[PDB]
Amino acid sequence: SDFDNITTADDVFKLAAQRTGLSEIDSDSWREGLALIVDEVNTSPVFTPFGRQRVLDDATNALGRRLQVHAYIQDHPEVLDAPVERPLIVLGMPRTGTTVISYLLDQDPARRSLLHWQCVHPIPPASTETLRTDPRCLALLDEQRKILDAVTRAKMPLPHWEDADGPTEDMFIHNQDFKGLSWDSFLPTDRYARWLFDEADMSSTYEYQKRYLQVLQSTAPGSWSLKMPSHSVHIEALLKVFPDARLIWAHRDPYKATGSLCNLWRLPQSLVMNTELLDQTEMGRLAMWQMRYHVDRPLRARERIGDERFFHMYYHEMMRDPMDVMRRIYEWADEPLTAETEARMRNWLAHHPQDRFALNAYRLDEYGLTVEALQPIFAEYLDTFDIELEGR
Ligand SMILES: CCCCCCCCCCCCCCCC(=O)O
Repeated sequence: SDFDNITTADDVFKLAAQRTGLSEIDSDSWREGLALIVDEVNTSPVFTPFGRQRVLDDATNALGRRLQVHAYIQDHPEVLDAPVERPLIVLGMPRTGTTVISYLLDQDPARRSLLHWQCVHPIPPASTETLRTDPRCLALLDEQRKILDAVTRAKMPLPHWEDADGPTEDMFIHNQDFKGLSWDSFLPTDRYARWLFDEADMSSTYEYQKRYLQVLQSTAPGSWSLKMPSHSVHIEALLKVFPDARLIWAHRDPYKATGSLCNLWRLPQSLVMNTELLDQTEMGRLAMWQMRYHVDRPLRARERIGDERFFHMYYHEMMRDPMDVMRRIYEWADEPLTAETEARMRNWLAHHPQDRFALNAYRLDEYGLTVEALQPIFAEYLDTFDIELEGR
């Protein structure tokens, strides 16, 4: 299992087949994206020798999951017959501060959420009663606690999980088809991101997500609650696969979210790249380019299908009164918010105080941006949605 002889996407495949002990796969869709990633980790000089191995190791594990899910479905065709109806899906720009709602929806026992451990070890699926106590989940929690090296180091802002097994993004299902925006944050250039947004056919990916969800439902049934910012970008393919999707559009100051995006990228850049070869001023234009797709893709879809197909969740409303937003979400989704559930939601908020709404200078200077430069990108967006800014 070494990345010395990994030159092509097929080599990555062999390793994944080696590790998982499986060799059959559902299609060829995974190859195009993985080939772009591999070509870059091999050729780009910005990568640390370690960084290269890290990216290839993650790709291998991701592809291995794809292999594991395919073997399972073949042995359990019936899972494909059970529908995934009216999934609750949160989309929009990244850095909108949606974390709270994901956890609150997870408090409803009739609703299912995608937990991070299910994006690491999906097969075999667990029962509802054990979604948070399954040994694979516990093991993940323990080796997470088993990396708390007090070696005078802070950490690495991403202990993905929170409490015992929490909601995660569909991004970690999607990257298994190598058509997910997360891979781009591990790449020095924007070739992969431009391919993804302007060329990649996203159908294979969303079709894969549905199968994935059908496998998790088979042992732990319920109505799905999903999230992933770039669902906004790929909203057309999403609708194709989940035509009945109840879309929750998450909003927040676009200027703030943009600078926050650029900042978010620093962590993966520092984990696998020689940061001195990077230009943070150039990261600003990429973030700007990416944000444009995050607002226009869904804006066009909304113009076509109607505002009523969406629920608008504002960051400022989520801070001042989340419980109010929940009741309105439930009314809108026309579903009863039981007292038991409302209590769990309140109990969660009590134990998880949220950062008060505050206004500070965004300052995209650090990334070569200005509100004046971003204004045209979000002009329509800010004009159609009443967003409370956190500027100056
Ligand atoms: C817009 C993000 C949608 C997916 C949400 C799960 C995490 C994906 C990556 C988060 C950063 C999104 C912005 C682009 C980052 C990149 O270029 O990789």
